[PDB]
Parts: sequence; structure tokens; C-alpha cells
Amino acid sequence: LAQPDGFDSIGRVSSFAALRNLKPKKSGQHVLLTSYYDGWAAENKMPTGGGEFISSIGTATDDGGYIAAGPGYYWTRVVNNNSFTAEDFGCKTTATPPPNFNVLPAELFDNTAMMQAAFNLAISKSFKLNLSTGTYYFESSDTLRITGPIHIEGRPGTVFYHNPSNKANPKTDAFMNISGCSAGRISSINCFSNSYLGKGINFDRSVGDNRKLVLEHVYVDTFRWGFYVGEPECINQIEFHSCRAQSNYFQGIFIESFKEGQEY
Amino acid sequence: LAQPDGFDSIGRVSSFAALRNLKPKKSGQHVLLTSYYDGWAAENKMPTGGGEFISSIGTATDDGGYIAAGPGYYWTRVVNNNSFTAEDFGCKTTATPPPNFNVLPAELFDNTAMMQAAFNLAISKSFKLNLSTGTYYFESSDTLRITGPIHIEGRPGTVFYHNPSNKANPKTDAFMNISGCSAGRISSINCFSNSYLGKGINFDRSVGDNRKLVLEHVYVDTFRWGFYVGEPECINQIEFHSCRAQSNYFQGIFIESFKEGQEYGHSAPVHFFNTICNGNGPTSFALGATYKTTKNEYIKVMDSVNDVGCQAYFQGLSNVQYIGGQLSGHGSPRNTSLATITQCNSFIIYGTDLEDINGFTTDGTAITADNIDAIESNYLKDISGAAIVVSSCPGFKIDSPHIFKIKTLSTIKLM
Repeated sequence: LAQPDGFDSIGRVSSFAALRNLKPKKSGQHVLLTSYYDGWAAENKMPTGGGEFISSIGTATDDGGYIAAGPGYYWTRVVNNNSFTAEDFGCKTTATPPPNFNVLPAELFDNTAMMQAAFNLAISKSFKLNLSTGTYYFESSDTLRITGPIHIEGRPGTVFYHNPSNKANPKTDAFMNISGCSAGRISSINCFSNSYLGKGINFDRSVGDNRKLVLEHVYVDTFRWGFYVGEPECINQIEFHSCRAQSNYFQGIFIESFKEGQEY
Repeated sequence: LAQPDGFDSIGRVSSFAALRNLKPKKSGQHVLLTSYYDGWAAENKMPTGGGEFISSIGTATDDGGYIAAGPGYYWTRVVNNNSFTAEDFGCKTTATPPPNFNVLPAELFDNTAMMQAAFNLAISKSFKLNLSTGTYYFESSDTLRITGPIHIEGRPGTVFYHNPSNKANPKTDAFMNISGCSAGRISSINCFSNSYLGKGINFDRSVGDNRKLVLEHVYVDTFRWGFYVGEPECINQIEFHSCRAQSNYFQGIFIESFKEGQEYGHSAPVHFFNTICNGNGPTSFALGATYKTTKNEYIKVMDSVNDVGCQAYFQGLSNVQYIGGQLSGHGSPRNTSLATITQCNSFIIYGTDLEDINGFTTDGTAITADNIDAIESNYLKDISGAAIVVSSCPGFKIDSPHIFKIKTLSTIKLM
């Protein structure tokens, strides 16, 4: 142990799935999670979603990245500096494809269910979500929703790739939906779809007003619409500080409160 | 130790108080601190202020969260990424109370002495202080002082609750005091008191000038004044990027470099960006309200029955830009104006939302369409009677805003 490389003798858990099957001894046990998925050495990469966990004996709902529940026990992730990464929930990145039409990334892993769980934790626990560089692939029938104030800070090169397939009426469905995000912070996210279909980001009144919401370096490209607002009293004091809506089929920014027939 | 749970065999220190009594062996010992306070498992929560410490043999002053001093030794906390949390010094959060008057949080733990220690470390070591979500409770007699450049970053839901009790002259004392914070950054802090008493944030020259200080998403609500400045050459290049001053008894923004008798003094240039002042004036309820302190004492909120207020008050400034904000009185507060500009130079407005003024005069006479003819004759030289009253400001400019619901004599008054 006193050797210069004595830290390797300590045992760890290989993957997050093995953590669900780790029956603890008491309600104060500490373990080390090496990575969310095992086999990172053969893939010539480094662990991403590891950390430290503390055991319990009661009953809790399996979060996916925050709570690893089991039969009569569960583990809770120790969050540092009130911040966590999307890789802590099982999200995978890949190489960014060119902005050519109908060009898909090399690997196709749907991160919709994983990112939705990461968004729910950052809203319910008020933790800052850190996004890694690379391309997050999204091919699902559900919309990625932000239903509360959230702090998202991406890196240079963070890409959200939306595949309009699997969407019922894929011409007008929104990829991301923001509602009730009062005094939120979203930064450094480049969302494109390489298909002139769908809405990039849709601001709604499903939860509440997006009062004093701040967007910085948010890029929306290759969609039927970049920023879509079709409801009054939802973007009251919204702010765009350095944003880009580029190559979207009808409009890059579309804000229409009311239409002909309904009042002011 | 080769098992999947071999990391639990290593021993830890339970609390920060136990770390003070941990006599080491030499000046190179490493130890793991689980949490600042012990007993987090019974409280059904997680450890907050833990970390790793390194031993020494010399003598050092006990910081509270950075140095755990003992007899002939002390431990030093290892800081990562030049950042630390307020929980590392012993601060506790609680559930946020509603913004109702004289409503206190559920748990009452004073975090003033521990937050002051965290502020001192972030200023002396130039570390970034991270604030957790929840309500920090302050019920002390001293003012929370920032006496140097600091980087503070809060979370969505960080609340600084100030209790005006245990404070001599609780009607005019300041909760926070910022001085000498040059090129500092403060973000995402919501300070309210639920009592229309005290100053929210006070800027002064006790240490130096707050040159190029940047405030973002700083909310001040339920105080006698939201942002208070009563000294020249202290906010020379301050910036408000998206701030809110809401439901204060008198004003949301009060800047006055000098008063009568004193000669000229100013700060320049002041920058306001997307800042909103809403609902800041004496209201029907506030005038008749009485604040009950924790010591079972009653304080009358009103100074007089003819108390009148405003949303933003500016005096003795130069080159002030108010870019795309909002000045509005919601809840019908008694206001003489929405913005009062007095003895300024080059005050320019860029597309500010202005609405919902409750017209009153300085002495407390309600401006009504019935007596609109007696107001112009008897109150011509009064600093009131418009949504924006400009007095002795040469380079004024308003630049075509959208205005509505104006229940006073005019929209702009010049004198």
C-alpha cells in the first residue's frame, strides 16, 4: 500500500449496471465507480461517467445516473461543486458529421432517454449540467423537454444531432422544448439535423413563462425552423446574446403570438 | 481489498470538529473528511462540506472551513479547480419561504459568521465561491461585507434571506455591503427579507472603488431599498446585465452621490442592461403593516401616511445608459414617477418597457383626471407628475419606447 503505485490495490465497480447488483452491508458504505460502461480500454479511450457512491437500505426510484437502485437497497452518486456531466447518466458522444444534407453520424446511439433523465436531475436538484465535446445523437419519437430553470454549460464542439425519423408528423415536430425556465442559463450548444424538417427549439407555455431566460452561443441549423414561438406571454424577457440560426428551410427565427381570427 | 467494495475499508473523519482533535504524526499526512457535520444519514441527505486535508506541525489561524487548527498542528483543505462551496465552511440551507410579509423559513440557522469566512477566503486566495441551491438564513447584527475582488456563482434557486431583527436601527441598515470589488463577478443570487425594512445591497467607498464590477441575475426584493448608493466615485464602471429589484418599500434602485449643502460629486459611467424594477413603492398594505421581530417587538413600516416612492432614483451621475430594461409599478404602489433623474449628465434610454404608474405627488396628493387642472398650477415645480421626470439633466434621450397605462399628468416632464 505504501508503494508509489499502491492506489491500484483498492477495488472498484466496473460499470453502472454492476453497481445495481452490488448488495451493500450497511447504510454508509463508500464505493468507487470506474466508469458507466465497462470496456473502455479496448475502445482506446478513458472512463467518463464514474464517481463515488454511498449506499442505503430503503427504497428509491432508479434515476439512471444519480440513483442505482436494487432489491432492498440503492446507491446515491456524490455530486461535487453542484455540477455533473451528461456522461454520468449514460450518454455517448461520437464524431461530428459534415453539415451535408441527409448525412448521419457514424455511430447511431439514441441519447434521448438518457438526456431527459439528466435534464430532470438538473431541474429537480438545481445542479449545473456540463456537456462534453462531440455529437449527441437523438432519434426518438419524444421531444426533449426542459420544464424548469436549468443551468447548462457546453464545450466548444458540443453538437445535438436530431434525426427527424420516428416522429409522427416529422415535418413540424420540435426537437427541443423549453417551458418554465425562469432565469435559466443555456450556453454553447450547436443543434443541427441535416434535414430541412422539424423545429429546432420550441418555446412554449406548457409549464410557465420563460422569464429572463438567457441563451448564449446556441446554434440551430438545418431544420424547417430554428427558433419557434407560437404562443403569447412565453418569451417575455428572453435574451439572445450570441446566437446563430443558419440554413433552416423556412425561417431561422419565427415568433408569432397570435394568428388571424384570434384576438391580441 | 480486491473486491468491488474495497474502498469502504479506508477510514475517514466524521465531522469538521473531529478534524480539529485529530493529532497527526508528521507534516505530510493525508486524510479524508466525509462531511462538515456528522449525522447526515439520519437527516436523509448527503454529505456536503467534505474533502481532503493535508497535515502540518506549525501554527496557523483557524479559518473555519479552510484551516482546522489544533494544539501544535493544523490541517489545510485541498482546493480543486480554484473553487470551493459555502458548505465547506459550515453553511446550511433550508426550504425557501413564500414571498409573503413577515414569513420566516422553517429552520433558523444564522449563516452570517460562516459566510463572512467564506467571503474572506475567496478574496484573499482569489478562489471561486460556489453557492448551493436553497435558502441561506442571516439573523446577525453585522453586515455581510465584500471588501475585495471576488467571483461568486450561484445556482437557480439560491436565496439569501435576511432577518432585520437583532440589528440596531433595522429600518436603514444594509444586509450586504460591497466595496473595493474591482473586476468582480457576482451571479445568480436572490436576496429578499419579506420585511419592508433595511437596505438590500449597499455600495460605498469604505475600501475602494467598485471599478468594472459585473452583476448578473442578482435579485433584491422585500427591503426598504433594493440597491443603495450614497457615496460618489464608488460605482464608476458598474454593470447590471440582467437584474431585478422588486417590491421594495421606497425604491428598487437608489443612487444619490450627494445631497443639498454638499457640492458636486458623481460616478461615471454607469451601465444598465436588461434590468427590471417592478412594484417598488409604498402600497396600501405596506403603509398599514407592522413587522413583528423575533424578540416579540413591533416596528411600524411606514414613516408617514403620505409616504410615496418610485421604481428607480438617480442623482449625481454621468453617462448613464439604461438599455432595454423595464420600469413598471405592479400592485398599484404610490409612486411619484417610474424613474427620477436629478442633476445627471447624458442619461440615455434605449427602448425600455414603461407601464402601470400610480400617479402621486411628492406630498402625497393622488393625481386624478378630476383634479388634473389643479395639479399643473399648484405642482409645476414639484419633482413628480410624469412617468419619467427629468430635472437638471442636459443630455437626455428616450429613444421611442412603448408605454401604456399611465395614470399621471404627462409621460415625460422636463425642468
